[PDB]
Amino acid sequence: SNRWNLGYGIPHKQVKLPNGQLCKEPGDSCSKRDECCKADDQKTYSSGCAQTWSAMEGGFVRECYICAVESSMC
Repeated sequence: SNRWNLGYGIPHKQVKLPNGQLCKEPGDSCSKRDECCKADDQKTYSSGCAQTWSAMEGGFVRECYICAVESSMC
């Protein structure tokens, strides 16, 4: 589960949410899918925060991820 998997390397643009809190980072636990922001090229890369078996955390937790929609290889 390298950082690349969460598209962390990819350059993203941070922004303030209407909820009052800031967007969620890739790899870190989130509160809701809506918390997950979009990448610079959301049109090509799909962003989202869903539960994922974490060996370190020891429990299903929603972690942000960013990958290419057309580029399945990603």
